[PDB]
Amino acid sequence: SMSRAAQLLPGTWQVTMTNEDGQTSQGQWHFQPRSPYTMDIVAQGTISDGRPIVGYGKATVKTPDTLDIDITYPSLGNIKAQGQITMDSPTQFKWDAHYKGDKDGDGYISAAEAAAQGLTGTLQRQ
Ligand SMILES: CC1=N/C(=C\c2cc(F)c(O)c(F)c2)C(=O)N1C
Ligand SMILES: [Ca+2]
Repeated sequence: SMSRAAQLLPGTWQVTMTNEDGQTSQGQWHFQPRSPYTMDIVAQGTISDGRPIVGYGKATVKTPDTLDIDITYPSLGNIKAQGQITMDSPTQFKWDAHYKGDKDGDGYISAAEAAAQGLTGTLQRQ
């Protein structure tokens, strides 16, 4: 069924990521249900350069195993990440996405900031 993956989400997940620059991150995603198919997300964590992660976004069912994710990170100059989480097990999801925007928060979009940058990761049920 289309909501089988969504039904697992409500609550807190441990999240680890890797970006295209070679950095890693650790933190949490918290899902708040808004319907059988949609969730609100808040995000916290730290990048391997020490920078804090603060974000909020939304999840929407796409297939029985996947959900579309859009997250904005105020702690990272309001960069926008868009991607999909794919169910791997009842307690694990895989993350594949890309982001762009004023990551360094200086108010100007540099070349590194102008195009999409890859983001991969894993979510583990806590
Ligand atoms: C661990 C974690 N990293 C997140 C985002 C994130 C991680 C990164 F390594 C980035 O370069 C970046 F632009 C965003 C997130 O929301 N969580 C929970
Ligand atoms: Ca910038």
